[PDB]
Amino acid sequence: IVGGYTCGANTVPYQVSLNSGYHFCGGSLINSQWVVSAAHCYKSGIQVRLGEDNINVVEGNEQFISASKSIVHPSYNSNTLNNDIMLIKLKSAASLNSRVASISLPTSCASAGTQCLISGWGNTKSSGTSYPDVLKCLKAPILSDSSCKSAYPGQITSNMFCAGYLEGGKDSCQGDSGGPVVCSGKLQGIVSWGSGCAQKNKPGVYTKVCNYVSWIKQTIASN
Ligand SMILES: [Ca+2]
Repeated sequence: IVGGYTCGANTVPYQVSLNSGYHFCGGSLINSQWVVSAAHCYKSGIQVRLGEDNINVVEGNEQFISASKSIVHPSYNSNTLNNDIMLIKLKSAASLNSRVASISLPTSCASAGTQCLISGWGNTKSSGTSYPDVLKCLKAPILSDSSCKSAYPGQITSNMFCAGYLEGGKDSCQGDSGGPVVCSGKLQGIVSWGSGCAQKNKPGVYTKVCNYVSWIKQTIASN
């Protein structure tokens, strides 16, 4: 996250860190046994780390639970990042409390102008590299589909939305991938891609979670 703020320990209780010996992606806890992330975060040997603030220090609220199964969206295209969404099943259920909590799926798609909270442990610089140990937060609006298409001609599908600031300076970034975009207490987006980070006229592009609810629910019900 570039140009965000320190969230505060366990203020984003649905935020997960995906760990394969190191933090490589974010994710969202959507019930006691399932995590949603980006399909581009797929790898085998995932440990899900819940209740994290400082990902380098054991602070006492963590749950570390292995993934039993990963399910990449059947139509995920790694070239276009269309349908950039994956489900991860935990080997056992997370213990839910005020610091580890599921985020609701949306019943409606969020409109342009909706303010959202994006969170992650990604790079905090637009040029060069500085990875924070503690969770960073950013409040950002959803941009009009027309702004979004103007910024990224020929790359935005109906399964993507833009959020952020066309002036630049405030964005998600590498290592925020797979993390949440929450608007009015509902998971609306997954941190998917962008051209660099926090560049002028190049906002963040997010997987449009409202399009995937039936797929998420039917997948969870049978696995
Ligand atoms: Ca920790």
